[PDB]
Amino acid sequence: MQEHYQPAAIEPAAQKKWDDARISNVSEDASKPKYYCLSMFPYPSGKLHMGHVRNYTIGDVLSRFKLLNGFNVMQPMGWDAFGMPAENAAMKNNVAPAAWTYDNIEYMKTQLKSLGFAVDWEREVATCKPEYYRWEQWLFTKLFEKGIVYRKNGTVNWDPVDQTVLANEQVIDGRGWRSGALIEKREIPMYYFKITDYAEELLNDLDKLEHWPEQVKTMQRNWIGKSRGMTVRFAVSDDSKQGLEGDYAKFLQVYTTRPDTLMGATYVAVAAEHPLATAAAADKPELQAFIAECKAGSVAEADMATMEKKGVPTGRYVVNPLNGDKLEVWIANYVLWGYGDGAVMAVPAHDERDFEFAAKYNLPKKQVIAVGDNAFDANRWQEWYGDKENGVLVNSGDLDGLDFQTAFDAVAAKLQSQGAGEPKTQYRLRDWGISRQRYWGCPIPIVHCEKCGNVPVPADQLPVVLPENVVPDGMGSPLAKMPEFYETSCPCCGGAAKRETDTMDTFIESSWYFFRYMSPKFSDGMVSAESAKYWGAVDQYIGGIEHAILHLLYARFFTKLMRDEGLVNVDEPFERLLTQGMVVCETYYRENDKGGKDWINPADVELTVSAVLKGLPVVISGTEKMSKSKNNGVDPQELINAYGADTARLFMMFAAPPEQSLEWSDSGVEGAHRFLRRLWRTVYEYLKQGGAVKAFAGNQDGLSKELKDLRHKLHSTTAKVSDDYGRRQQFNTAIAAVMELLNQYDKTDTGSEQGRAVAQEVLEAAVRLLWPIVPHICETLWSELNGAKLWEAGWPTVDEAALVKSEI
Ligand SMILES: [Mg+2]
Ligand SMILES: [Zn+2]
Repeated sequence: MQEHYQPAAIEPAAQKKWDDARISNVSEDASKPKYYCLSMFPYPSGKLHMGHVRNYTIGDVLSRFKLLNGFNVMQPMGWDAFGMPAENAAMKNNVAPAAWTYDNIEYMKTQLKSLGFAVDWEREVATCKPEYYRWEQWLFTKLFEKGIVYRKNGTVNWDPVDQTVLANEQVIDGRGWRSGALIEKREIPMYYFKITDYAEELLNDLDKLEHWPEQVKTMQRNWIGKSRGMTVRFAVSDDSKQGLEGDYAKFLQVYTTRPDTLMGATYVAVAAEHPLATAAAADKPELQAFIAECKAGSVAEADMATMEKKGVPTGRYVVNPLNGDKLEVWIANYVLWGYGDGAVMAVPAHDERDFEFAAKYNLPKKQVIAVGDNAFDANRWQEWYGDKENGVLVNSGDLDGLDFQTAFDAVAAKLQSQGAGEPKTQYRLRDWGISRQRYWGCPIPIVHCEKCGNVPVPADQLPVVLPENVVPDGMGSPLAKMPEFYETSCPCCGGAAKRETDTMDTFIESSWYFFRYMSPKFSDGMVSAESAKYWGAVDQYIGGIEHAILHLLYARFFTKLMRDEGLVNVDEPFERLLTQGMVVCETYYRENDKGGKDWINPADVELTVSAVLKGLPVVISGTEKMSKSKNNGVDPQELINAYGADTARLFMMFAAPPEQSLEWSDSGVEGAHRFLRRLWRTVYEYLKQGGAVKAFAGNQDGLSKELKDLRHKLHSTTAKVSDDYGRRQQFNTAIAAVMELLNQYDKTDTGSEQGRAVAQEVLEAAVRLLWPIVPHICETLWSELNGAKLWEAGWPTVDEAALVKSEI
């Protein structure tokens, strides 16, 4: 054993030992309890970033911990390979997206290997290989013939200068983000998952996920947005019927979740596209401009609530079916066509959005709910105005004194008796649009035939292979310009036909990859029956916050679809969720000769407090998430090159709890490294003073007080570490506990025969308690202390007798 810790001299050997023993290559072995620990697989962008290293170290700790506790652990790794960055890199570097992607996979796989993650690499998948995406094409065709996938016209944002479609997040003030050209609203046929057929199941089955964070479930519930409400029809006044036809000339239909407040409605609001808006706008240019602006907006969903609410009166009136009030119709930008009837009633006194709308336009506010003796102020919103539980009806004639549910049913009865309304359930959930006008994604397995229509590709002819000899040029998406790809024959009649050229939303690949890991070479289905039955559901899922709502929702949807096809037996894919925190770092800049700032990467400055560009000073600025926005990313490879993998893993687990933001710290990295030196020196000094002995075990009566206190600390530490790994998932406090154990060890005389046995017991436990965090140095130190295989000695046991104190 060398005297000094040299991670370059031990980390390759340790990795080769694990690979040779194949501890991470797992099969469907019913002789051992399974554990499926899954970390969100990476986009092969070119090289790991610090977020990757944090995510997969957290996954590795949990995996290695459960391995030491006797579990058959599958910890798989793969590549979420489709998407825009490969296209972007192709347009910049004149290379093919596939070539760029596979070179990135090869480099990043090496980096992951160098960190010593206990990964079953025989289960590696790459979603851009046809051996993978053929199976989501297969699922598509099966759902398409059932109508769960369907074709329908939808509206997209066309950038005529870049010749491509943009999401609302890539549209700024109505113009494309990169071009600055005004976008054009185009209606084109696209494909959709009928996810709304599964809304009730996707909402109710959340109750099964006892170990999910409550706010993640809450966000799933809000996104599905089930409401139980009331359809209410407002007769159109005789003076307001010009230009209307059909049912729109008889009544205005709305949906409301507060029909108990129908006596307090003071006006109604319709979408820009509602026929009442069209008819009223016919001879009013101000309404035509307002309708045109609503149609031209590109507000993303995540920003819909923060959009300023605006309306225009129409001079058209409708009649409240309960009290006969004539109410004016307004056109408003927050009423969306397609959401229910595209029309709502407004009760400003008891709905805060209506309150602020009415207060802006000085529309009337009518109180119809009372909560105790609380004063109602028509000029100031109070939280109790919206209270649905403790309120009682007022100013409602026949309905006064009723609570929410009784007034709900009485209004239901009144309306139904008049033919003017009925109860109704609605969902905010929209169907899932999967068509993308992009090249580097999974082809959609549809052929368009003028005689046969939209025809699914037969299972025998899957995959529809995406050609990889393609370099996108930025003058439109390549597939629509490649007749050698889209020109084909109809699989139903043999006549001339054309393949669909749109590709699939890349969320599809990540909605089932965790099943594919169970049998990644299986050629007869998405996943083999034996492997799905054994592995079941993911026991632990570790990932980030970005896109989590949709990804979780989509993966739960796909599970229910795959279960209904007889491919899996679980209703839910993920039993536990750990969302890791972002990694943040300081930023640095120098001012421009053009009134702006040039952002400097931390690897290109030296800190004297103050900074200098590698030699004039730079400005040290604020701390924020590492990104290319302000060029403050720290390269994990330089951290590995300078200190080794264990230092990297230890710093990330020590610096903050996994869900907390982790602040980059040079001194913290160095502190992590010095601790590894300490751990190395402690074992080396123990073994230089007499060589290893048998670890103390059994009855400790007759041990000195100081050695009993060390064994108390020892088995108290083991209990704490076990609860931190297995229950709290708080690895930083577990590292500190082992540090406190080593401190007590340092202050304890262990030179006696019983002392050496306790010391051996202390060090044998500590190296095993830390093996999930820093396995290379711990594997190396364990073999100097004990001849058994560490993974067969297993997780350290708590000696409860070491914790019982001597009575008085
Ligand atoms: Mg349960
Ligand atoms: Zn045909």
